[PDB]
Amino acid sequence: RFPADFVWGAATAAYQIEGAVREDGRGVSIWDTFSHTPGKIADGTTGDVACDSYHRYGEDIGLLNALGMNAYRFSIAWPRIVPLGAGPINQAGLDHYSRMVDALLGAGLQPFVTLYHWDLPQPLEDRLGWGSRATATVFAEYADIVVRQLGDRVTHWATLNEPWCSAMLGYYLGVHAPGHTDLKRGLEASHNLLLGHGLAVQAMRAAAPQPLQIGIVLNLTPTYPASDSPEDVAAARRFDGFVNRWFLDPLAGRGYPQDMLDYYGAAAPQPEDLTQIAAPLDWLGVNYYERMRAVDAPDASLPQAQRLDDPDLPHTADREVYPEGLYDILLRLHNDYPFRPLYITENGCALHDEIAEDGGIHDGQRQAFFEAHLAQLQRALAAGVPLKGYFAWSLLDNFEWAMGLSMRYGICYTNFETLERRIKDSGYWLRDFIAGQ
Ligand SMILES: OC[C@H]1CNC[C@@H](O)[C@@H]1O
Ligand code: NA
Repeated sequence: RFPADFVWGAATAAYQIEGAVREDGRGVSIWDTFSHTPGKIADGTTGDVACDSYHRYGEDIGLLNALGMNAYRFSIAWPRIVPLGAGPINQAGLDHYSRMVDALLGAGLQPFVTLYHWDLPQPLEDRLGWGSRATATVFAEYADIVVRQLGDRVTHWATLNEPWCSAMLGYYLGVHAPGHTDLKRGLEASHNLLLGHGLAVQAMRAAAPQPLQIGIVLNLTPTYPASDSPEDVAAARRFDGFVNRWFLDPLAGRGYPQDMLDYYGAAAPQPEDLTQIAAPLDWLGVNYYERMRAVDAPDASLPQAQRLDDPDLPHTADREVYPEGLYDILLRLHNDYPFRPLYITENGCALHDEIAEDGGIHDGQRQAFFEAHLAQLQRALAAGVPLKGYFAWSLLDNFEWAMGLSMRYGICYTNFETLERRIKDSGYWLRDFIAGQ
């Protein structure tokens, strides 16, 4: 059993589900630009329509209610709120989210709002985006405006989702928007994301009409050397630094990890910033999908660490399944780092889901995925980890970034042609598991 007041939710992000990309004054985001660039998305799709949740968030609410959830993690689209990124507000964007928040509260669903889930306004990108310190400042101003208007009703806020992705996939590996490919630009982006976050936490506390519970959401990948050789151990530490400690340590008031500063060398970004980054948080969100079993790869791009596949583990449509990594990473946070309480702000999986002849979606491996990770959460809780909720990624099938509409993570199936949603078997399992609490 979980605590009686445990938060039980599902998660989405605005660009992945909303559609209506030009409606009601919305500006252009980097993902509008990126998905409309030939060859950036695997299947030729965009977020232009997606799940049409701009218009259909009522149906999404109906799903959450049918699942017996008590919370919904979703993001606010910065391009709807300040269409030019730096500039005037768009009250019609704020009013949309206001109505949505009221609909959620009316349904008994607590909103866990993400300010930034990757949809940087394009005019900011045109001035270097996360490569520019001014972007941090104006992110903080956006955070101020949203909290002034919604913070009477929404207490739980996350500044960023997965700054590692925004910086390293967006500016270093080039697979996410805006599609840059330079290490130094990636690392500069990571700094300005973190500064942005810190400036926003301060801004939000000053703007808020009541005390808030502010967090950040990080993807964390527990890393394990494939052997105990100095080479493989070092590769594990480098990957662990590249993904996890690079963000955890400055958030914790510890500066950037020195081993990584040494390794990155001249690519590393340029005390006062560090203080701001460490603005005290009320909680930390963990997004957990996979481990990294690392071998040294001296000829690879930094961090010169490659995955050693294990064919004996299960795999989904896109990842290796390793539930025990969730326990490991939570125990580490609890014992080694100062953030508390913690929320699992995402966990879930992608499969080749189809509507069967009976009308159901028989996604047994996703059911087994939830059951296995929830069992690891019970262990973590038994160890004293201060965990206060769990959000399944995703409420519904959606626009999965560079993989487009083709990679389905929902607990609900989305027919992208009709926009009809249907609960999958794993969604019914969650329903009935949550009810039994
Ligand atoms: O790839 C699965 C998910 C990982 N976390 C961020 C989400 O936007 C994404 O869909
Ligand atoms: Na498989």
